[PDB]
Amino acid sequence: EKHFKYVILGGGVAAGYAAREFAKQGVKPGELAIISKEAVAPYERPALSKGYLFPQNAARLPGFHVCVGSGGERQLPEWYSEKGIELILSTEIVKADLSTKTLTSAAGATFTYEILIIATGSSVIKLTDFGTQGADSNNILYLREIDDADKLVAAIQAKKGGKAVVVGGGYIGLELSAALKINDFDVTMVFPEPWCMPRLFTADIAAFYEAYYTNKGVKVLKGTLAVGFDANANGDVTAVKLKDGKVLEADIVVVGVGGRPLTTLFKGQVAEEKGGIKTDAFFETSVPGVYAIGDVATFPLKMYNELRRVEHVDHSRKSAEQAVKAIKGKESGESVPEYDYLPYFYSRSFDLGWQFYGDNVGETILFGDSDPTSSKPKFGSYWIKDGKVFGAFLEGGSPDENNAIAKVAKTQPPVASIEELKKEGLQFASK
Ligand SMILES: Cc1cc2nc3c(=O)[nH]c(=O)nc-3n(C[C@H](O)[C@H](O)[C@H](O)COP(=O)(O)OP(=O)(O)OC[C@H]3O[C@@H](n4cnc5c(N)ncnc54)[C@H](O)[C@@H]3O)c2cc1C
Repeated sequence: EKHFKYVILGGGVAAGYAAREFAKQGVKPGELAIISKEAVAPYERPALSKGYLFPQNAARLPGFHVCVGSGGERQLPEWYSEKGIELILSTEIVKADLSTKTLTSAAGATFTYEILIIATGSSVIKLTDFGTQGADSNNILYLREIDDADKLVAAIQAKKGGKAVVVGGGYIGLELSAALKINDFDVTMVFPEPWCMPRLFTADIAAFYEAYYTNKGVKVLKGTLAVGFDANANGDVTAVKLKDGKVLEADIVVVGVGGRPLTTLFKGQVAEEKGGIKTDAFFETSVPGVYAIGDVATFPLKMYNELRRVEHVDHSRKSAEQAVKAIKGKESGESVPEYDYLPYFYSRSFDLGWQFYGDNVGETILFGDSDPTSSKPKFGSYWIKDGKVFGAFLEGGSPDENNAIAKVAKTQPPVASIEELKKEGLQFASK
């Protein structure tokens, strides 16, 4: 049995950023441990569906370790060991007892703590949840962690020049379809929803991506459902069957149908809210000395006066800093300001790149040029509720223009006339 004053459970983005805050706050050797089921030090996860999948000049570790993704310094495994921070890799915790402050691994090793920081992220929803026949076939892959990314890279080489089907229509389904196309695959996207990224995109925003992807050679089958998979004598996938009877040939199948907060170890031990571990404005759970950050946390989103849960890389870096600041502040009888996060998400595929700030609530106003054949497309959208701008999206914006739409989402400016807003468009944020 090993004991540490602070234990971080998980080794992803929030864990790496929490360790950086711990080092900045002064942490003595032997105080902090990080237990991860992955075999590598914390890395910037968004790179896994972007640069990691490039056919040439691909991003590889140690290059994209935290905190380079936000302009910070790189944390190789040596960064942890030189500071006396024990990085405990390839160790999966299968039991957590908050009353006895004990975590147990699959091989039976036990770890105790004084402060626990839950940073377990999300697990992928598999097609087994829907009872999809043949979902267990080989070459049917998911993409969450670097292990999956290495498997995907290897399968891309083995089946290069063949047919790929991506199941899912969110930003992951779009990013993986783009990745398979640039790796010389014949790619089809199947998703039951009427348009891609239906949780954020409107039909107007999605129409641009659908037409852009079609020009790139991708077949976007919206309003389509994969009901089964054919496999050969070897067990490898050979086809994806759809609800309508149509069959698509497939050498590889990549799935991106979402995830769920990885809160299993603590069910019944902590208060929950909307699928996440409920926390206050400092990320502390219903259990004193237990904190929850990143994807797992359902926290007060101060500017919206509601409890919210997000799958954002900015939130994962920021909530980690906030939780450590609160823990270290408490040691000196000090308090820290309440977490004031502005929702921010971004995606990348082909030569495109969009940014989203705020809340996608109310009615939307599309501005700019949404022609997918244009050499430099630049369009966006504003979300208006109660006569104020709540959300802002922009594809093809510059650093100045992205800061302008982030400024608009933060200040929630009044829209006196939507006729004037439709006249100014992006200039409304830029002025
Ligand atoms: C492929 C991909 C692309 C993305 N692209 C974007 C993007 O463009 N923009 C954006 O804003 N966000 C993006 N995201 C989301 C963003 O990366 C996440 O929100 C962020 O990584 C979550 O931080 P986290 O610390 O909460 O979780 P994670 O980064 O997932 O870390 C959780 C860690 O806990 C570990 N763990 C879990 N359970 C256990 C256990 N029992 N024992 C030990 N270790 C355990 C996991 O192995 C992992 O290391 C992307 C995510 C993925 C998967």
